Amino acid sequence: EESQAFQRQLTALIGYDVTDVSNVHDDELEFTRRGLVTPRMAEVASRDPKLYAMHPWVTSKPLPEYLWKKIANNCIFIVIHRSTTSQTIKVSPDDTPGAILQSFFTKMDFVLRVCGRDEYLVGETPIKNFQWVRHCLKNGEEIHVVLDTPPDPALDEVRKECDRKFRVKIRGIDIPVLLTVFVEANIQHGQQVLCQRRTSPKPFTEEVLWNVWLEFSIKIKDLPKGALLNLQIYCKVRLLYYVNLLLIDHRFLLRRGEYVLHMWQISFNADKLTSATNPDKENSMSISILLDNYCHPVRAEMPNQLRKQLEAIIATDPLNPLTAEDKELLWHFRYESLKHPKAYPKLFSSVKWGQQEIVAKTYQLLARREVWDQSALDVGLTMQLLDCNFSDENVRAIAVQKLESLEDDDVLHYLLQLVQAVKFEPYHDSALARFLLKRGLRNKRIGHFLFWFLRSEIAQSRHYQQRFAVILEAYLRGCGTAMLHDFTQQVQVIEMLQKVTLDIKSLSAEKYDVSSQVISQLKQKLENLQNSQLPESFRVPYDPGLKAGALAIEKCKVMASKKKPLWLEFKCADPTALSNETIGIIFKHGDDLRQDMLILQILRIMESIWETESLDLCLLPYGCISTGDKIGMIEIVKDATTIAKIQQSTVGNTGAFKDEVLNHWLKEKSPTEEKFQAAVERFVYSCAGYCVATFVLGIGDRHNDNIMITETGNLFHIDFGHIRVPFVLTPDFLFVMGTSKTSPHFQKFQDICVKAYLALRHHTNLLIILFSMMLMTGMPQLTSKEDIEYIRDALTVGKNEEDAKKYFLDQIEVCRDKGWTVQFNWFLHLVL
Ligand SMILES: NS(=O)(=O)c1ccc(Nc2nccc(-c3cccc(C(=O)N4CCCCC4)c3)n2)cc1
Repeated sequence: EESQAFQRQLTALIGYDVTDVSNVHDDELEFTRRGLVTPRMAEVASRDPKLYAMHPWVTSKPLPEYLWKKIANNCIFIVIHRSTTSQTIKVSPDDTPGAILQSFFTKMDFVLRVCGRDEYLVGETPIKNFQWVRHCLKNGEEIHVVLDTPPDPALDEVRKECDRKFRVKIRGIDIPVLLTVFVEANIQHGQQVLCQRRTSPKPFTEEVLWNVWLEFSIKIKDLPKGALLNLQIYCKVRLLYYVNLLLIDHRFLLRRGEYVLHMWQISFNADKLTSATNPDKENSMSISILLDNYCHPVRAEMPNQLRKQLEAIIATDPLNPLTAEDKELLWHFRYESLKHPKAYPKLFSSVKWGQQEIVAKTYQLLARREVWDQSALDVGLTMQLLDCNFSDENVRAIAVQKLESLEDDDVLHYLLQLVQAVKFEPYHDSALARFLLKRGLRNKRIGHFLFWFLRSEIAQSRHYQQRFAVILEAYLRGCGTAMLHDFTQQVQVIEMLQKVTLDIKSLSAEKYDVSSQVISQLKQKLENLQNSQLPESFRVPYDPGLKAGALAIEKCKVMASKKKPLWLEFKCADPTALSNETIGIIFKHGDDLRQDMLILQILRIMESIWETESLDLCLLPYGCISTGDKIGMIEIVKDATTIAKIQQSTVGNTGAFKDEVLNHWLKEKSPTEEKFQAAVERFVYSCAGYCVATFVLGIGDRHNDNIMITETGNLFHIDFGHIRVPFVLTPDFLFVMGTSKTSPHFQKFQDICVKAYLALRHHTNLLIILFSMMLMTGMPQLTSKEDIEYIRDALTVGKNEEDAKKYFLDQIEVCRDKGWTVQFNWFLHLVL
């Protein structure tokens, strides 16, 4: 009974039971579980036991100019410790950890490990290329390391185990409880409706029947792999219910027989694409159908003017619509289009997918992919082939092929969007799902995040938990025994804190002030938790290098906000840690943290864009992971406060705002004038960073209670769930900058803003694809073409840089012209 016990262990880890068949009409999930064995085993056998155990976090990107500034000597200072003794050593930027190790004995079995972190500076890499080294250089910190024995790879031990038209009979529809109603049947492939048929409208009663065959113009031989039968109910004509059925199964068989499909009720989006059925069989709407159908499935140069029209089509942004003329030209000139990697999304949208001979021709075109294979990886371009507009296996596989060249550093930037893009896959087993599994199995940091990202979707997505649960098991069956124990300890702690979060929430109203009553109750529930249930220690989910110990209960509190988040603090479970600082984690219910995750990740990507142009915009995209429905954890950036709180420390709970208050607060919060000048510099940069980022994302218009600042001048926006001024640049921000006109700080700010804004515009398409993907996968509501179009207008598409500069400076002027108006209107709306 060891085998069942291990499965029982995996089930608690996943947050779902993969061995359950309650909501299946086929064996695709069992087939995927078997399908994923070999990809996992091939990777486990390939991984370096030593490098896997120490997981160096490295990049092959050049040191940015802004970071070379701190090395104007060509020397890097590393503090090598051993108990009370610690010696500073002079190192070259090109020096490898082994070279630093040898020269250490020259001055005075072992490996260098960061103080208070499961972070190792090891392998054939210049130290300047380790992330922690670059983290320290950016935040002027000393590079403190420890001399210790490497971890034992034995801990990572892996446990050994037909020419006729298509038709569908719509029998009827049934709901036990809930007007006119009708059914719409769609043959879909890439959100594209190849064929549509409707039934007659009828009164909406608990059981509505038709028994009418809906014959489609398309032949059974012409149905492409990944084609969906989309069944929708309409009740003003509003969509009310949907469900999908993959017409061709995982084994390439045409779907046959009677189907009783439990439908999703509407509350456009990735949830609308799911082939999963609503698991609630007692209350949901049902659709009964019958599938009868039987089957088993030297060029001429372009003229000067046509080539001009073709290139113009390829130059347009990703959300530019294709005319039938555009599609015809892209298709007729297939072979010329092939020489332009940027044409691939537009060219693949020109393929007549519901024609077997065209598909065959598309596959013919792909067989000779020298130009694609040789192209410089373009993540923006590659992500476009992994969205909702492409169901083709072969087209999606060529995009995955390009992601194979991404280094760990880059996989981490895109991991979240790549886990989400799995929602766009017609089948559970895919090249993308196999790529995600492989990379997670290859690297401990990717794997850690892959665990939490899948777990987040498994906990709350009825539409995708089944598929996502199968991928997580596949990752859990090869990560190793140490990681399996690691995850079990994080899961136990989060499970235990989620319950405490909910019970406290169930003791306090919306904004009804936090009293000693609920505070006593928190410290009581935490005491019972710690004494028995709380394990030894655990890795911090949004910071796997950090290890949290015992709860500092005396420091734990209930925050005064509508939602009642827990403020928790833990001792670092690592003796070698230089600081005597606790780990602060917020546990919250009430906000959809999935949206925040997506926003926070786009910010880290925006930081990476600015880095490739030697810019540091001082963003603070704090750790955040969604653990369930409206619940999750937030990294406490200690010694920070809300902009509204600074205003209320002087004038109280009034919209009556003052300008000098933030500047007063910063000077008052500074230990020396040197540090105060540094803080104004940090403010100018971080303000600019957030003004460009939030403007680009259409999340600029915000209430100051959702804008925070550190005692070190670092501004940072918070609470991104469920979201006039283009951005926040109020009189108090301007006063810190020396204006109330112009200023050397205000002019520096305008310059930083312009530089950052044009740096983002050089990655317009990448930003368009990440944004649309986010709107499609993160928002529970259905998305329109309008919502997606915002970012195109904000990125001043088809505009010169001088015009773009002119544009961003006008946005800065609107914030000056509006002053405190919008902030005051937010206070009247939200505070009252
Ligand atoms: N002095 S204080 O206002 O209690 C305070 C609050 C938070 C932090 N540190 C931090 N560092 C990163 C992200 C977030 C953060 C992000 C999103 C939401 C919240 C939040 O739930 N509150 C509600 C209560 C007031 C503030 C916002 C906090 N906080 C530091 C101090």
